[PDB]
Amino acid sequence: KKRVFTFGKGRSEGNRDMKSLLGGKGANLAEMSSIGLSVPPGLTISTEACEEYQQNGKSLPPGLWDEISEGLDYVQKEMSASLGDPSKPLLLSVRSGAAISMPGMMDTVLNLGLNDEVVAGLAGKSGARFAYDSYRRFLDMFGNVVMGIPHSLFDEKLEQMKAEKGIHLDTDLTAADLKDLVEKYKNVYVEAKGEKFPTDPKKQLELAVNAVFDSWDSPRANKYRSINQITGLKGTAVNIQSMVFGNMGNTSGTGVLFTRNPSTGEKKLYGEFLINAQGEDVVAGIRTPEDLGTMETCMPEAYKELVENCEILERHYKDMMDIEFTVQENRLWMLQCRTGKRTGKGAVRIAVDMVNEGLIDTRTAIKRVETQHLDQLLHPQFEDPSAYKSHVVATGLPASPGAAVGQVCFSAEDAETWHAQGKSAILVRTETSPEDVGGMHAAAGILTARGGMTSHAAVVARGWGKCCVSGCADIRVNDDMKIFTIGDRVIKEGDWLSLNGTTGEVILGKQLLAPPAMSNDLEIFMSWADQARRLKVMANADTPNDALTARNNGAQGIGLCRTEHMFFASDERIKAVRKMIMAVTPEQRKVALDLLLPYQRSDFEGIFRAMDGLPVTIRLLDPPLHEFLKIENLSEVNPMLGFRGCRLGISYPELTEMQVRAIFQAAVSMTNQGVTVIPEIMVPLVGTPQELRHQISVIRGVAANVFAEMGVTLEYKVGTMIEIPRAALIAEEIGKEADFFSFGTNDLTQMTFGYSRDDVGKFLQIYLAQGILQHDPFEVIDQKGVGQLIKMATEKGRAANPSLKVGICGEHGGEPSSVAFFDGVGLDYVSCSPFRVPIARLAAAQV
Amino acid sequence: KKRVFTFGKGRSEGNRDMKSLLGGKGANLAEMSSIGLSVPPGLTISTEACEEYQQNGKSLPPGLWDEISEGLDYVQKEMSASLGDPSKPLLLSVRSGAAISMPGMMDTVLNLGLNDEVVAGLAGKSGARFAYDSYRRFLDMFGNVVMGIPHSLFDEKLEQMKAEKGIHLDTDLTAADLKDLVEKYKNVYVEAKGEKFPTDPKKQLELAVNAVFDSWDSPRANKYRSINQITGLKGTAVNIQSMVFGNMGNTSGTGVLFTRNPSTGEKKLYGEFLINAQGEDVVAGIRTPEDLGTMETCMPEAYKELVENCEILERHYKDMMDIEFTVQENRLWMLQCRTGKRTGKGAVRIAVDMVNEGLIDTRTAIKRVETQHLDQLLHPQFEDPSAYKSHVVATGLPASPGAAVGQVCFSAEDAETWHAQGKSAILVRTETSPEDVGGMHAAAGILTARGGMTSHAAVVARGWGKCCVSGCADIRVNDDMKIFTIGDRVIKEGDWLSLNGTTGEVILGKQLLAPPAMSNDLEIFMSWADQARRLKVMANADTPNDALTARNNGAQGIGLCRTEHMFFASDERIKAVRKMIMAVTPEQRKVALDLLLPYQRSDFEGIFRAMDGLPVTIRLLDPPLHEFLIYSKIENLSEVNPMLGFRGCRLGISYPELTEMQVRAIFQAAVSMTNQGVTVIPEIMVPLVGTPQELRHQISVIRGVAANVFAEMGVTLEYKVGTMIEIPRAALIAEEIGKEADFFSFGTNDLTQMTFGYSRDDVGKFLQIYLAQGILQHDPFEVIDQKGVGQLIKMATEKGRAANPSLKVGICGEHGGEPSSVAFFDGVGLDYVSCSPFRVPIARLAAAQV
Ligand SMILES: Nc1ncnc2c1ncn2[C@@H]1O[C@H](COP(=O)(O)OP(=O)(O)O)[C@@H](O)[C@H]1O
Ligand SMILES: Nc1ncnc2c1ncn2[C@@H]1O[C@H](COP(=O)(O)OP(=O)(O)O)[C@@H](O)[C@H]1O
Ligand SMILES: [Mg+2]
Ligand SMILES: [Mg+2]
Ligand SMILES: [Mg+2]
Ligand SMILES: [Mg+2]
Repeated sequence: KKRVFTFGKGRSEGNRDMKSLLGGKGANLAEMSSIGLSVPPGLTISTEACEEYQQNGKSLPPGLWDEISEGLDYVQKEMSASLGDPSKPLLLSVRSGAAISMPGMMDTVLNLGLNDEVVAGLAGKSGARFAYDSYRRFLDMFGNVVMGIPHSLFDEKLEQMKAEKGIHLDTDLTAADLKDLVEKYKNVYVEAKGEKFPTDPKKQLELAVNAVFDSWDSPRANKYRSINQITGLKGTAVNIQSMVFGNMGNTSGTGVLFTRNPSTGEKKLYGEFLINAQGEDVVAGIRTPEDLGTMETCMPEAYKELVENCEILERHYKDMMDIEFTVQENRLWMLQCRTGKRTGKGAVRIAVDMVNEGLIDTRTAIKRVETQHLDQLLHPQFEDPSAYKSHVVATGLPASPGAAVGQVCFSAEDAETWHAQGKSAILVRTETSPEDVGGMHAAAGILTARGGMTSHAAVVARGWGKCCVSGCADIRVNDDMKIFTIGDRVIKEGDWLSLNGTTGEVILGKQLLAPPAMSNDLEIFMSWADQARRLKVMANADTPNDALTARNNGAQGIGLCRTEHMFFASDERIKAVRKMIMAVTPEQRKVALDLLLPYQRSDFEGIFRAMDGLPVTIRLLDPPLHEFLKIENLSEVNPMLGFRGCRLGISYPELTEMQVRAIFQAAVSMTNQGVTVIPEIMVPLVGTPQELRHQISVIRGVAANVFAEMGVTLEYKVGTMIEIPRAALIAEEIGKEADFFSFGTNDLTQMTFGYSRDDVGKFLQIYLAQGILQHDPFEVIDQKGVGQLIKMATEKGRAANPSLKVGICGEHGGEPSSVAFFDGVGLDYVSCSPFRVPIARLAAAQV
Repeated sequence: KKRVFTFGKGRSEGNRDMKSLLGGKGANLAEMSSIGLSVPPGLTISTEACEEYQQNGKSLPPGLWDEISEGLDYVQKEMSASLGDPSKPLLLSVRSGAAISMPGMMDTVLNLGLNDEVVAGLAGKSGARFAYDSYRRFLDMFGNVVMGIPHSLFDEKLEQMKAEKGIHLDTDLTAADLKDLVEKYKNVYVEAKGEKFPTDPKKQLELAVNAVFDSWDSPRANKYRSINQITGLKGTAVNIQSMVFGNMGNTSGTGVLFTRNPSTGEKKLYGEFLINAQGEDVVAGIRTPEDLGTMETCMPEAYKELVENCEILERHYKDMMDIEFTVQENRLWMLQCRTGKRTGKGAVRIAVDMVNEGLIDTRTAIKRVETQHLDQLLHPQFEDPSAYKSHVVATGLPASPGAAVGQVCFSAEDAETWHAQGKSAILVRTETSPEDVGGMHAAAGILTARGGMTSHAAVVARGWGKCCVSGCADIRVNDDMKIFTIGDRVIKEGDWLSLNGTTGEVILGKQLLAPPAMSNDLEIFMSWADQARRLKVMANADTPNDALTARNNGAQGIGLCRTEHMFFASDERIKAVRKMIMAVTPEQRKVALDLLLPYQRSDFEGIFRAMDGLPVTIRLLDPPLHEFLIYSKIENLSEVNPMLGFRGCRLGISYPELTEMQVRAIFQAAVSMTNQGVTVIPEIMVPLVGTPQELRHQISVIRGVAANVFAEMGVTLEYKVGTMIEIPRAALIAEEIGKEADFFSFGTNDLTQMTFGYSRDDVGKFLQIYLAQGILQHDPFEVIDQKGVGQLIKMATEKGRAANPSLKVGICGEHGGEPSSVAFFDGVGLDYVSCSPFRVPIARLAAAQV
C-alpha cells in the first residue's frame, strides 16, 4: 500500500489521527500542514516500512526508495531546489518518531545534503559563516548519529582549534576558521572508522533512513519496550523534511514553548528562544536562551505570527500545546507540536478555564485531568501545627514537602512488609540506595541523616510527592539494635513518628492529618465529577477522625469499619484485649468480652456521630488472635488462613454476641439524638452459606434482645465480605441469605493467585521484569482471573436477590483501571482510604 | 393413603424394596412371607404414620386404628385366635424398624396381650409354667419398654423370691411360684409410677405403638441422626406380629445364624441356639447357647427346614444372610433376615465364591466388597523380618497386629500436626486416654508402656487396624524431656522407630514395609476390578522401594515423584542441601547445584529401574527452602505464610539454576537407563502455575536443558512437560495454559487450601466444630468438595481439553484414595488418579465401582 506521505503548503496526505503509521510527530506535522501553518515541507515513511525493514533482514523494500524519490520530487518542487545542486541546494533533516514518545530512537540529523560543492554555493547565496557552520554541524551530527562516532572526537577538534588559535567562544570563529574545522571534522571520519565521509547526498539520506530504522531495534529502545510492557508498536516513522535555518544571523533562532504555563495553568505563552542556533540548542544548556518577551521586541513579525499560530493550535487541538519552532530571517516556521505535559495544579486550571472559554465541555475536562494530576493536590497537611510544635525532637532538611505519620522501620524489606500488612511505615535510614526504592515507595515518609536537597531520598521522594526529611545529622541510626538516638533519647522499631517534610521537623508519635484541597477550580472540577459518576464512593474509616475526615472528602458512607482497629485506644483497650486473647475456660472468656462493651460502644458512638445520615458498614472481628503480642496454642503456620474471621466467631460465638450488641446499643443510643443511623453488619471470610446463616442467627438473636432496651425502630442489613474464592463459586446460595456483598480483593487476590503479600517480595519484582505479571495484582485488579470471580459472584448474587447491594472495600478502590472495571461489572460502590476518596471520585467519573 | 401392610402365609402386601415405608425389618418380613417361608403373621404400620404422629401432636391419624384392626382381623383369621379371648388367645409382639438400622428405637415387647383371664386360658391350653413365665416376661418387658420402669425393679422381685424361697436357678420355680411373681411384678407398676398395669390388650397395643413412635424422637436417635448427617428418613415402622413361643418346653427355642462364616467366608452355617427361651436370650449372655450341630440332632425336622430356608434365602437375596429364628415345639419360624455384616476377608471370599457358584456376576461382586473391607487386607508387613531381628530393643504386648515405621512423638497434638505435615508418626506415651484418640488416628503406630491386651490403645487400635504395642514395661517415658529410655539407651523425639504389633517388638530406625496381599480370591477379585475400571491408577512414589512396592500393587506408573523427598537419604544429601539452602551470590549458588547431579541422577535411576515401561511423572522442587533444619541467612528465609511464599516454580523462575540442575538430572538418568533396554517415558511437572507465562518460562528452560542434555548421546527420548493445577486462577485461565502444556495434574491439597481459605495445619481450632454443626458435610482434605473445588476441576478440565485434545489430565492429591472423590473424577472424565502406594488398591477398587 502507500508508505510515503508528503506534507507541504496547505496540503498533507495524513492527519493527526494516523499516529500508528506516522507517529505523533509525522501525524502532527501533517495536521499542521493541513491547518495552514508555515511548516517546512517533507515526507514521512510509514512505520510499516520500518516493520518490513526489520523483517526482510535490514533492507529497503523494492518500491520504497522510488516512492521516497516521488515524495522528494514533491519537496524539491515546492522548495524550488534539488538535493546536491550547488546552484539551488535543498538541505534536509531526518527525524524519528513513533506513535508513543520513547527513548532509543535515532536523534535527528540536521543539515543533511552537504559537501564541498554545495557549501561553496550555499556560502555564495546565504553567507559564508552560516554555510561552513552548518557543514560543521552536519559532519558532527551525521557522524555521531548515523556513523556511531562519539561526539567527543568532534568537540576535541573544536577545542583544539580554540587552543591553537587562542579563540575563546564559538561566536569568535571566522568563516575560514570554520572552513578549516570542516576539514578537521572530515579527518575524524578516517581516524575513527577508516572510511571517508559520504559526499553523495543520496547515500547520506539512505544511511540516515537505515539508521532510524536500526534505532527501533536499539538496545536502549528494546530495554524501554521490555520494561514498560509496551507492545503493538511495530516500528517508527521517518520524517524527511526541508531545512529552515535558525543560524543564518541574529534575525533567526530556535525556540520552544507551552501555550500556557504548565505549572500554574496561566494563559500566557511559556517558552524559551535562542538566537542564531539550530534545533535542540535551546535545551542543550551550553548557551543561555532568552524568554519570549525578548523575542517580542527583537523579532516582532515572527512573534505576532507565533501568537497567531498558537491561538490557532489551541483552537484546533482544543488543548494546551507543547511546540517547537524555528525562525529564519524573521520568518517563523513550525516544526513540532503535541499536547503539553503539565502539573496537577495546571491541569485542573487549564481544564476549568477551557470550559469557561467554551473550548471543551465537562466530559472532556474530566478526561483531561489524570488521577496522577489529582494525586499531586491531595498531599496531606497537619491539622494544627502548634499542637506538635512541642514534640519536635529533631529538625533536618525539608527534602520533599508533605506530612507523614507512621511507625519506625529500618529497612525497605520491612517497609514493603508493613505496607502489605496495612501499617503506615516511616523508613528511617542513614542514607538510601536504589536497592531501597521499592520499600521507599511503600513508606509514608522517609527520614535520612545524610545527604542534602539533592540526596537520593530527596530526589526520589520529590518525584513521588512523598514526605522526606534529609540530612538530619543529629540522628544516629543503628540497624543492628533496631533503634536510632537523638542525643540521649532512644527510638525503637515500631514506635510512632511524624515528619513535616515542608519544615523538616521530626515529631514524636501520631499526629492529626488533614486534606488541604482548597482550590476553587478544583472544587468546581470535583463538582463535575460527582455529577458524572454513577458509582458511589464509601470510605474505610475506623477512628472517628477518619470518619469526619472521609466525609469531608465527599464520601457517601463507610464501606468498611474494622473492629480490630478499635483496640488502638489506650492502656484500657490494649491491655484488655490481652484478656480475651489469653482466655481459657469460656467463663474466663466471657469476663473479658462483657467487660468491653463501653470500651467499644463509645468508640462506635464516635463513628456514628461523624457519619450521621449515611450508611456505615461495620465488619466483625477479622484477624487472628496471635497478633496482639497459652501463646503456643495460638501460634499458626499460615495465619492468613488460620483461626480467623467468622471462623473465630462461630467457634467462640460470644465475640460476635459482644460486638453485635455494641453496634446495636450504640445505634439506639445515637439514634435518640436525631442522628440518622443506617448500620450494616458484615461477616468476614464466608466460604460456606451455613457460616453466614450461623452469624445471621447470632445477629438476629442479639438484635432482638437489644431491641428490648427500648423501641426497636432501627431497621438494619447484614451481609458478607466476599474474600474466599469458594464464596464466588457458590454465591447463589449466599445471596439469598445476604443483604449486601462486599469484595475483599486483598484476600481474594491472595487466595486466587496463591500469593502471601508479605512473602511476595522474593519473586514479585522479578515477575514484573520478565513480563510474567503485567501489573501488581495487589494495586491493580486482575480482570482475567480475580475479575471472573467478581463477575460470577455479582451475577449469581443479583440473580438470587434483586435488591442486593454489591460493593468493594479492598485497596483496589483507588486504582482507576480497577474502578473502571467495577463499573463494568456493575457494582454499586467502591470503598477506599479517606485520602484516596477523591481519586476514586475522579476514577468513577472518567467512565 | 395406605399405611398398614399385612404379611402371612404365602402372601404379603409389601416387598424387600419398600424399606422407606416399612423399614428393613418389615420389608424383609414381607419378602420372606412372599417367598413362602414360615413367618409369623403380622402387619406393618408405615413410617408415614410415624411422621404424621410426630407432627400432629403425638396422636394417631384418623383412619389408622381402624386400618390396624383390619390387619389384625387378617392375623386373627390366620392364627384362629382373637386378641383378649381366653379361649383362643392371640399374643403379639411390637417391633420397631426404620429404613436404616439405628439406635434409640424402642426395644421389642414380646408376649403382649396378657392379663389374668388370658393367662388362665393360655395355661389351660399350652401349660401353666409356660403361661405364667410368658406373663412374667410381658410385665417386665412392657413396663420396661413402654412404661419407662427400669428392668432392675422386676429383676429384684425375682431375686427376692429366690431368696425368700431358697431357690437358686430360674428352672426351680413352679407354676404357682411364677403365678406369685406375676403379682409382685404387677405391684412394681404401682410402686414405680403410681398406676396399675393396663389389663386391656387394645390399650396395651396402643401404648406400645405410641411408644415406638415416640422412640423416633428419642435423644439417642436424634443424636445418631445429627452425628451421622442422616436426613430425609421421616419415621420408623411398627411391626405387630403374632407370637411364636420358644419357651413352651425343651422342643422349642430361639436362635441366630449367619448363612456363612462372617470372619472367614466359609460356606457353613454360623449360629447359636438356646433351648426354652425367647427372643434375644441367645445373645444376652446369661444362659450359654449351644451351636447348630446340637440342634441338628435334638431338633432334626426344624434343622432340615432351617437349612432349606437358608438355601432359599441365599438364592433369593443372592447374599450371605443374618437370620433370627424361633422354634415352637419342633416347628421352625423365621423372624428376621438381612444381609449379614462381615469382615474384609469374609467379604472377598463370599464375593468370589458366589461368583463361582453363579449366584452373582462380577459387576455385583465389585459393588459388594466395600473399600473399608479392602482396607482390612492392605495392612503393611515388614519386607524381611530377619533383617530387624537384631535391632529389637524392647518387646511388649502385641496389642493390635501390624507394622509401623515413623518418627517418635510424645503427644496427640504432634501426631495430628505431623500427619497433616506429611510425616509418619509413632505415638509413644505411658498410657492413652480418649483425649488422645484424634492423634491416635493420625499416628502410624502406637506404643504404650502400660495396660494389657484390653487397654485403651489396644482396643482402639484393633478397631482401626493400626499397629500397637501395649504394656512394654521396660520403657521409661519422659514427656517433659521428650525422650524415653530402654535400660541405658535413650531415644529422643523425631528419631526413627519401628514397631511390630504382631509380635510386640520395638525396633530401631526405619525398616522396609511391604504389602501382604496374597489371597488367591483377592487376586481374582482385583483382576475383576482392573477389567471393569476405566480410570487409570498411578502412584506417589519417591524412594525406589516405594516405586517397586507401588508397581507390585498394580500401579500403572508414577503420577507424582517429589524431588524434595530425594534429599531425605543420607549424610551426602542432607548436608549438601544446606549448601543450596544457604546460597547467597549465584557463584556461591552454582557450587551447590552443580555438585549435586550425581546426588540426584542415581536417586532418579532407582525410580526408572523399578518403573521401566510405565510413565514416571516427576515434579520440580515444590516446597520452600525454610524446612531443612546464619543470622543473616535464616531471617531472609522466614516467611509469614510458607504455603504461599517463595515456593514451587516461583523459586525456579527466580533462581533458574535449580530447574537447570534437576531437569538435567532427570534427562541424563533417562538416557543412561534407556541404553539398558529399559523403556523410559519421563514427564516433567511444574508446580504452582498461576500464569501461563510462568509455565512458558519453565518450558523454555526445560526445552533448553533438554537439547543441551541430548548432546551427551542420542536425542531419541521423546518427553512431556506439564503443570500441576494447584492455584484457583490456573483453573480460571486454563484455556491459555493447556495450549502450552502436555498434561494437567490437580494438586487438590493446595487447591482445597486456597479455594476454601484453609491452612490444614491450622484448621484444628474450628474444623471439628464445623463438622458438629453441619457446616461442612465432610472433611475437605479427605473428601473432595464437588460444589466448589469441583467446579474448578470441571472448568480447568473442560478448558484444557478444549484447548488441547491430546491433553492427559490426572490428579496426584490425597483425594486419589477416597472412593467418593474417585467417583467424582470419573464423572469429570479424568485419565488417572495418583495416590499413596498402599492406597493403590483402594483406588483400583474405587475406580471400578462406577
Ligand atoms: N527540517 C528542519 N528544519 C529546521 N529545524 C529542524 C528540522 N527538523 C528538525 N528540526 C529541529 O531540530 C531539533 C531536532 O528535532 P527532533 O529530533 O524532531 O525533536 P525530538 O526531540 O522530539 O526528537 C528540534 O529543535 C527541531 O525543531
Ligand atoms: N412375634 C414374635 N414371636 C417370636 N419372637 C419374636 C417375635 N417378634 C420378635 N421376636 C424375637 O424377639 C426379639 C426381638 O427382636 P427385634 O429386636 O424385634 O429385632 P432387631 O433388634 O434385630 O432390630 C428377637 O429375638 C426376635 O427374633
Ligand atoms: Mg523535537
Ligand atoms: Mg480479610
Ligand atoms: Mg432382632
Ligand atoms: Mg503442592
